[PDB]
Amino acid sequence: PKSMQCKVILLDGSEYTCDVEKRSRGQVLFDKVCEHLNLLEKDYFGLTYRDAENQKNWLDPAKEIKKQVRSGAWHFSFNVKFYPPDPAQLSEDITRYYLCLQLRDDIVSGRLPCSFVTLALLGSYTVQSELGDYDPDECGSDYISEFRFAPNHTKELEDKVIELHKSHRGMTPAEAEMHFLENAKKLSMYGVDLHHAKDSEGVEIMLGVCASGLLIYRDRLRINRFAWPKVLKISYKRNNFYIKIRPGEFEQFESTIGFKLPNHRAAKRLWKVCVEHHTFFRLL
Ligand SMILES: CN(C)c1ccc(CNn2cnnc2)cc1
Repeated sequence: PKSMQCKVILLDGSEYTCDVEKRSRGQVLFDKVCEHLNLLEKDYFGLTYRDAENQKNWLDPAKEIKKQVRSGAWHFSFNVKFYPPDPAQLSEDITRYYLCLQLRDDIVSGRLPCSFVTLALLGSYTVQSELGDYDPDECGSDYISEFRFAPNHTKELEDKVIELHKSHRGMTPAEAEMHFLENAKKLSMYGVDLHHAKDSEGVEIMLGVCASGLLIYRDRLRINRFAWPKVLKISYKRNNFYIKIRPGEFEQFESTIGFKLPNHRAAKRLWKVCVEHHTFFRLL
């Protein structure tokens, strides 16, 4: 029984290595990673890989790993797939912990834009969780933390993290992680998966996929949003992605809205994430 070596980047940046049988479905690897992580609330998470065109793709747990990674390395990342809109309702602290690690990388990467004060507050909870109570011994007026907090670090931001960290004395890790999540969940790009597209006129937009629905980001002014209940069918054809919007009250006809994606693979990818997010949110 021939086995392939898998390397998984975990959310703390460490590498987990394991072997699966070469005809294994994605679920087999995912189960091994989740057992390694002592993660029970596995439904929110998934594995990604980097494809032939080097995009991020979700590893389909129901399909053979080899028919997905195809010519590529058996190298994966462990990620949040479905961002819980209310993380306080998760059953385990360890689930909230992994969601915090993902969100830290969402922030440092610039996928999750954040004001100065929110960056500092999120940072202060992370430090409280990781090091415990503020210690002046490990921080002079020139202190710079080992923690990555933001896409661009400043001395100002480091100072503000420390000032807020002082206020959290006696906060336990689970408590600080819950406060981190209570702030993060409110950010306008929380759990929003952004896809580059063009509208039916060739104008560059972004489509955002999230719990509440599909978002369009035309230009600063005019952000369209389609709550999942308003979406009856999602489809793709060639480089095009279509959503069938439910008929408004007293309207005779459903309405179809069309987008141009960079290529066929990008249209299929957007279709699949939309279908998955509609099902997820429908079972909330
Ligand atoms: C019906 N719900 C609760 C549901 C949703 C997604 C999955 C797949 N989970 N997974 C495995 N590998 N990546 C993601 C399982 C169940």
